[PDB]
Amino acid sequence: MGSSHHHHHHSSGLVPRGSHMNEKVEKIVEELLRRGYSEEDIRRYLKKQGIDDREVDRAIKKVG
Repeated sequence: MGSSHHHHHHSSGLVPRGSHMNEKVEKIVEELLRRGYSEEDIRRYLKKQGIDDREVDRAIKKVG
C-alpha cells in the first residue's frame, strides 16, 4: 500500500487568505529594484508611472 509523505524540496508556500492589492504593489516596485537598477532610473520611472515618491518609499520601507 503506497503511503508516502515525501519532502517538498525547493518550493514556496501558499496564500490561503484573500490577497490584498498591496501584494501586487510590493511586487511591481521590488521587480525593478531586484534587477540591480540604480535609484536614479527607479524613482524617475515610478514617479512617471503614477507611483508617488512617498508611495514607493513606503513600499521600500515595507520590504525594509
